[PDB]
Amino acid sequence: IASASCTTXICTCSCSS
Repeated sequence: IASASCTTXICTCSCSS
């Protein structure tokens, strides 16, 4: 349901580093 960079259906994924 949350994180950064890491799913395919809700909306987060990745984005830096």
